[PDB]
Amino acid sequence: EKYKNAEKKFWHPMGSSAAPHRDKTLVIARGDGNYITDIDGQRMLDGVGGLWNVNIGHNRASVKAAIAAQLDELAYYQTFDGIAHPRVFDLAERLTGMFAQERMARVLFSSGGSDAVETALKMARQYWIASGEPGRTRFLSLRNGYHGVHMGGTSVGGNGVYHYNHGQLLAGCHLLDTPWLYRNPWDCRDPQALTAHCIRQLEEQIALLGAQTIAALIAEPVQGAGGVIVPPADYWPRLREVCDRHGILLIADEVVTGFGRSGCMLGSRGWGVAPDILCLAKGITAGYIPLGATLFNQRIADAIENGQGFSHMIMHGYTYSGHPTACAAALAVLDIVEAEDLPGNAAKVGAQLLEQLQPLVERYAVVGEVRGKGLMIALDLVSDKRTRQPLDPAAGQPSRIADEARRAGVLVRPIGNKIILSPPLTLTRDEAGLMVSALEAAFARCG
Amino acid sequence: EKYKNAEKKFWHPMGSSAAPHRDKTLVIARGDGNYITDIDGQRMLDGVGGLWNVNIGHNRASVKAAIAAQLDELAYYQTFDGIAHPRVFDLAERLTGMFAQERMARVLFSSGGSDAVETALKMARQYWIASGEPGRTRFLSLRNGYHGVHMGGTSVGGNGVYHYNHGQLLAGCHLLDTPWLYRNPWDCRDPQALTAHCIRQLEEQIALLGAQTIAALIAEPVQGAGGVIVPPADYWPRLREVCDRHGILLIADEVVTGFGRSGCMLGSRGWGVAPDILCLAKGITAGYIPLGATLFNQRIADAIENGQGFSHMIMHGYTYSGHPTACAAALAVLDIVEAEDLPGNAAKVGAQLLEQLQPLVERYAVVGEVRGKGLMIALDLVSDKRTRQPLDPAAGQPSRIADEARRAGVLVRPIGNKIILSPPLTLTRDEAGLMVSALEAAFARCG
Amino acid sequence: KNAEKKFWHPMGSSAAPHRDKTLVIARGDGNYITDIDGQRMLDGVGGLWNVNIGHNRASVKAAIAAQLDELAYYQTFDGIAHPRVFDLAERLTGMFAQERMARVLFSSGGSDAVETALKMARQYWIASGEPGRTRFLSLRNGYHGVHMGGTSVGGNGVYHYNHGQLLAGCHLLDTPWLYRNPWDCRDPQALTAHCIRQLEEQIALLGAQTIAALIAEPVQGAGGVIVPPADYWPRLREVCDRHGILLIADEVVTGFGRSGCMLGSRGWGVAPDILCLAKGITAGYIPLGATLFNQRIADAIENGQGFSHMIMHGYTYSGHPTACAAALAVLDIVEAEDLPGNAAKVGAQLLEQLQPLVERYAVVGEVRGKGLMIALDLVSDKRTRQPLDPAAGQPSRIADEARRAGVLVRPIGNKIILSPPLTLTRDEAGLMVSALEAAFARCG
Amino acid sequence: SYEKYKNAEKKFWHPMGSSAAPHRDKTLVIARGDGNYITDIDGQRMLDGVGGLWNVNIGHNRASVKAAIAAQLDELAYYQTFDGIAHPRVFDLAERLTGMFAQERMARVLFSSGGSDAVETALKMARQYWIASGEPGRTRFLSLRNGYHGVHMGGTSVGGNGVYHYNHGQLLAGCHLLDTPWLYRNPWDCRDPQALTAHCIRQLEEQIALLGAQTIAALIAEPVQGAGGVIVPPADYWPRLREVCDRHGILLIADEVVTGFGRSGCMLGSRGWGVAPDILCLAKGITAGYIPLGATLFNQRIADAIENGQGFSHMIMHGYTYSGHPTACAAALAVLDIVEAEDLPGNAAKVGAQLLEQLQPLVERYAVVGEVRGKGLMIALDLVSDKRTRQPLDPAAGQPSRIADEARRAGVLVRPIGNKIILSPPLTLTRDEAGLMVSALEAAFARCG
Ligand SMILES: *Cc1c(COP(=O)(O)O)cnc(C)c1O
Ligand SMILES: *Cc1c(COP(=O)(O)O)cnc(C)c1O
Ligand SMILES: *Cc1c(COP(=O)(O)O)cnc(C)c1O
Ligand SMILES: *Cc1c(COP(=O)(O)O)cnc(C)c1O
Repeated sequence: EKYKNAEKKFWHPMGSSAAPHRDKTLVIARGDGNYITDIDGQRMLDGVGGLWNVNIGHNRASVKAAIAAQLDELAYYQTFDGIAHPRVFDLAERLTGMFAQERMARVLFSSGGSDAVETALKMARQYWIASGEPGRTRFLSLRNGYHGVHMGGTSVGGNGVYHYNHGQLLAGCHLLDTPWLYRNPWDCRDPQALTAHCIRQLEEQIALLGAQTIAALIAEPVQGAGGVIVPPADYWPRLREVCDRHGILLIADEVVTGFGRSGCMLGSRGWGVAPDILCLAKGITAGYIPLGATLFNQRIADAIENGQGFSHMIMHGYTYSGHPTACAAALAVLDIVEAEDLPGNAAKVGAQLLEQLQPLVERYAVVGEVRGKGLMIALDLVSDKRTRQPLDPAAGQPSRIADEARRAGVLVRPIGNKIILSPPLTLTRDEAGLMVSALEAAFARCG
Repeated sequence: EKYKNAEKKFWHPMGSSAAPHRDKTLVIARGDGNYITDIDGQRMLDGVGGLWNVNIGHNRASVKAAIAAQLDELAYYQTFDGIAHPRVFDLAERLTGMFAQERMARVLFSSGGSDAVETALKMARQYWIASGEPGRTRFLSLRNGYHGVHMGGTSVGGNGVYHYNHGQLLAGCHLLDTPWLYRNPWDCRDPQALTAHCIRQLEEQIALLGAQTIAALIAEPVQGAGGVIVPPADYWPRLREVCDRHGILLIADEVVTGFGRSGCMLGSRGWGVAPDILCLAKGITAGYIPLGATLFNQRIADAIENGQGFSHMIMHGYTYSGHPTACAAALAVLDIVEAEDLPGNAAKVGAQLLEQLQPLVERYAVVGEVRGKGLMIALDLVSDKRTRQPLDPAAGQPSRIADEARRAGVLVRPIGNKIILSPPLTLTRDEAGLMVSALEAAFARCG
Repeated sequence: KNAEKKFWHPMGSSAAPHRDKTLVIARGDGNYITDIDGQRMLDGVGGLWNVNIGHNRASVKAAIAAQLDELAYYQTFDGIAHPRVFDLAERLTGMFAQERMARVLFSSGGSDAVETALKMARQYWIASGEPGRTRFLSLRNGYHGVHMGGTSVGGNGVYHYNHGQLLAGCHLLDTPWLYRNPWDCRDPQALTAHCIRQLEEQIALLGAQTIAALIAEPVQGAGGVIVPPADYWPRLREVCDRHGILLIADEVVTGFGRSGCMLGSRGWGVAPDILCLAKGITAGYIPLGATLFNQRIADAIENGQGFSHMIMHGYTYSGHPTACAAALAVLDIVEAEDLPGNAAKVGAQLLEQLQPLVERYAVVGEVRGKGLMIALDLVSDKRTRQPLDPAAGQPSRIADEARRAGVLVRPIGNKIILSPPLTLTRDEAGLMVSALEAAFARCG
Repeated sequence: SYEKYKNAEKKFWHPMGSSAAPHRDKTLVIARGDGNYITDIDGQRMLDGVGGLWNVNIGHNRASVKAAIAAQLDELAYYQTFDGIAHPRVFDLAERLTGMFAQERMARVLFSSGGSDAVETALKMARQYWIASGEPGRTRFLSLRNGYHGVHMGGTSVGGNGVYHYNHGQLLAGCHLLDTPWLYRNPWDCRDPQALTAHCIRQLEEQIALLGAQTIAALIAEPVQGAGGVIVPPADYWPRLREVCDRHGILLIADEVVTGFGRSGCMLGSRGWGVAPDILCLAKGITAGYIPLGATLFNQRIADAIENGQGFSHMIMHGYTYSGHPTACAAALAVLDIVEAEDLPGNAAKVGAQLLEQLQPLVERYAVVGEVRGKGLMIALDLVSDKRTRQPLDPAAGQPSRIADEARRAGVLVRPIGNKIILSPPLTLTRDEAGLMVSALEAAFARCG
């Protein structure tokens, strides 16, 4: 109506602010189920699921009803020292129940994934102080890992584009190579050998720093924004092994994988591993209300709550920690996740979608490989297949392919040289077929 | 009603996690207007306004309706590179218009005040890189300043309790003394002389660090969680001037003071000052939906959007940046702020409340002074009025006084040695009188 | 010497044409130095606060030659040593038994000695089971060398501007400088109270459990000869103890008598936990530095658990035999000739004899000192104490004219610094007063 | 007599050793040195197989150097070199060094008293170079695993061996470590020099891309890594280091504290690989240990930028009281005369090759000797528990020290660092002395291997 031509007074995250690029906009006006409609009336399948978070689809009546009911009762009250409200009790019980297998004991709520990560990092340090080991302060993380954009989360991030414009951040953060078969420093194409390489490097890094100086390691069970990097099956079991050997806390960044996208209620659980700390957001409310959560296992909960002196004071949290309306939405969302077995649907429909996309590798030289697990999938676009040289996004080919997919009726997300598929976990087989058709059309014209 | 006895599976921010303290809970079930009700049916005036944020009162029909309407249209969609939706256009236009006097040009939305600060700090760094001065990296802030609990915000915080349990954070953050008449290093009780002292210290710190290494200074127009410290009237003008003398960006943390609590739509505007960056949250949605906002003036917008190479890429933001439902709530909330002149009501009723509390200084030895501006007020409790020695919060006397106020029907917040009053800005004179009576009863019993 | 200069002068502009000029010193004897043209001047700066016994002492030269004949150098790393390092370590721990000094870690200069103090301070807390103790406190205008650690805790900006971000967790306090301080307080006891309260507030802000050490000069040298109130160091010691913080006394300048006592800290009646020594320890004849640790620190590390008892810090030239032999001879002279006492007596005479300059010349704001470290603080306005700007060059012009009058003095910022050998006689003190009177008469 | 030094209480600490009792009670007390032999307080003589600490490169007790020292003490033992003041010897030595390193276009020297100083000076002045150049964002440092660069906080921050870090907490931020091109132990298990180089260079490129070249000030490396275990890089590694640095404008700092002045067979290790760095760090052999001296040299590129720096950026506010020490400079001039007159770089190359060849049979004869590597007269015996797993001996079990102890009784003092026995004798070593080192080591492994 007026959004096509007006000057833009906000900035898009993860994009150029330069004109004329900044003048261009795709304005989404409504969402229903797994389809979204722009201001011109053009409808498209939500192949990006909002931002890997609208996992139950748009406009679920039961979630809207839960929100409205809580607004009528208590939209907001704080949860600071000694004060709380029913919904934060309800959700904390629910989450610790859902993750009893991992022995999760306490939750610290927030409003997003960057919050949940920042919380894990800060509280990991407090765990060690409360335990009498204040020298345990350094953090380990993986190349291509993405953990939000707070200064702590950014410090442990493994992609340079998020660093270049912000100077020196947290010291004592150390990066390990990721077990990425398609691109790794050893050109190692054997998953088991690659795991062995990464674990040896990890041990050598720990030996170099001294285990007694390392607080925690943080990693995504499947690395999302870094390019949907699916680790070898034995990597996470060995991550847990190394952490146990040296007492280091294992932080699973489950912001994307939490609540079913990779085929299991937790990505780490999918690999047969129990972390010490869980970071959750995105799918926890399916995007309806901002919410994040950091969960701590009994080991951590007991140490902090029994800390001497000031070490048991938890001087960290947010005005909106435990927001009643966000909690009410999460409770309704999680009911749907479990009721409709969306982790199982993601595993099944995701496996089909991955298989049906493999012909693209054959047919188009620019498609280096297609990888995924559940309903997170990446098309890794390269200029030639020997060195795996990524296309440069500034040349615009990934965006043009995406544009053509949108014209074919499916919205997908280009991140760097990769096309990311992360649709709602309610995706059906027919809708998966529509995604394949739109993508084949896009590469046919712009590949 | 298992909320009374069940094990608590969440942690309270800003409180002891040790048993038996953590077993105690005040469970708030409902809220309407300026009153809240616990699970036992006990009503109390919300003297803390949630957490300085329920500024229009609880349970406003028009805000609830705006939320429901947006949920029916589009609960959520992203705003990353090239994608947006109607509501974020609407609110960005609204905010830049409200703050046209301050030449605000661009908004980067988030979900809270800690986000808004963290965004300010990171984008301040990027401004200087885009401007060709990547040596500009250090941050200045004030003792007793509070700027959230992300690692960046924590690094510039001016109260030790938020640092003790989390190790070394951001380097290059330097604290200045706050122009606090009641407690300052000069024992200076003249506002004009105190300002001069602080400005001299600031100049000396800049000279020591080198202006060319300093990115920005961040400050609250009235310091909230630090104890409602109202600066001399001429401090913020001089603060603005020294920053400009050296090109340093002035970040106004308006998370509490933004939208009227101190008597003006902006605290900085109330002092006659235009910052380069504004941080907003809390009152922006009156707590109904999590939302934060960081606003940048034309100076900053022009530099970044014209930056060379990668410096115009804004690789910072959050999944819920620009959340449609949060934006819809904000639009409805701001209509009420402006329609009902809540900044004006805060100025008038707050001044009344402040004068009505002064007799407490007379009557009770523990009350060192009572200060405030608008509807943020602090009772500064001391063991000795000559040295102004603060009571120890861990000894519990502030909490015991607060407990008695609750029994009298008014919930107030002890932060350290101070009792904080921060009720909704719709507070009436009658309700202010009720607050005075409850506090008189509390000190009579526990003072 | 009209050739291109292939070395850089520390603490100066490297730009041409400034860099083309040089005062080339060829000879030194007693308290005088002579350039290549025979231009002769009293060494009013004592080299760099270090030629404390004068130039060309036969007994020191002989001690050096004797050690060169026996063993010029051998290492002292794990399990290996040599006679001289035994001798000097015994000598120093004996001289500083009052302070309960137990172990020495030698080096080659003051920056080394500071850097060693900082690193070993960190190790003390790790060995003690408090590895969260990492932050360092220091004073504005403090100078602690130019290694990255020493620079990080320095309190003068000119040493930071060109080197970017260094060590994190270093926090500066205001210095108890009577002539210029944030309280405009010229009363020793009141200024002390102001500074101590500030110190307490910063510790509360950081948390004692995160702070490794505080480092300070008993008299701040390069910062402008700032003599603290008499009760400052006692209360400094007490606040540090209140919180367990290690007190590092940077005695690189004050060590071995310049301020009137064998240690500046001892002169204030204080025992630090760590001593940093250099400059005067060898009177400049051979590079040497020393860091001494009290029984508290030595015992904790030697009983440390795990790896905390491994001292993986030190220098190839730690314990250098020839440097140690030189120090033993130098220290013999310090004690034999009671040079701390001479610095006290003659320094007081010089200080009193300079006071008329304050009255006589508007540019001389004040003259302060203790022993034989003295500063003339030059100002454009005595009401505000506005310092002259050195970039306008008046301090250098005054210094130049002092040189023509036969005395070399050092302009640092707006201050003229006097730090001559501790063998200074009453006549030579008078010569310094005279040369300065001549300089201000023309260039003041 | 030296009797009073036996059993006497030690009031000093040994660097790089346990301070715990009873270990600290043991001491080998050296009483005198002559040529390449040292004598302990019991009268036992041994070849100085460690050359002091890779620094007594011309031998002990050189009359001409002692005379040069005594002569300068009589003339001017010390005077400062700060702003506008200097003395003849610092002119002499600066000219000498810039002349010796004209091939590398070295233009300015900033003197100090040791290798840690020289590294620290390089790091700080690298920072100043970029600020003077208008690029104050260039602040990060790159270095190699197993690299050793002294023990100041800067040098320690870029060090690549954990034992020097464990006890000192967090130091300089923005320091990043790369794997070293170490044939015997590397993440690729690659024993092919060209292939290992390619692996390391690609890792370096990836690290630069991740950080952003515009944030990186300098890379520092040893032409042969000394204390890390005498790791001789592939021949094409340093040429490719220079390439990558040039690709991104990064300053190349050659830590020549050990290799400077001939130990690896060339007056500079970097020159030995055919490379010109931007900054040279020198110490140890520059005075052969007679007087502490270090030097950091800067090429014309750096010198011009700083001397033309705008605002305050041309002020060099870094240096040491003993920078340019007249007596140290006089000693250096006499030492360097000997280095060139006796062609000690050539002797190190020739005798070093002989010694290295003669030691290879030990690999076959003794299971604990994993390999013997070296270049010139820096050589390491890399001790392992068995050649199948290549597991390094753990020094805390004490076998490397026991082997060293046996070598000492056989008449040669050698250095155990971790699992490695280091040989670094004076560069005046003769063929007979090389043979003595082989025999003493043969005896040591026969008894304790
Ligand atoms: C998206 C994401 C985050 C950040 O979540 P926000 O809500 O955008 O702050 C953190 N970690 C991972 C793995 C993510 O995908
Ligand atoms: C409350 C507050 C914040 C943090 O806001 P959150 O929503 O709790 O993250 C930041 N700055 C100030 C001045 C605040 O009062
Ligand atoms: C001169 C000085 C130093 C540095 O000594 P150098 O030998 O120049 O490295 C350190 N601290 C103080 C107080 C000094 O005066
Ligand atoms: C020995 C060494 C140093 C340190 O030299 P010192 O004189 O001990 O300070 C620095 N770098 C390297 C490569 C060294 O071998």
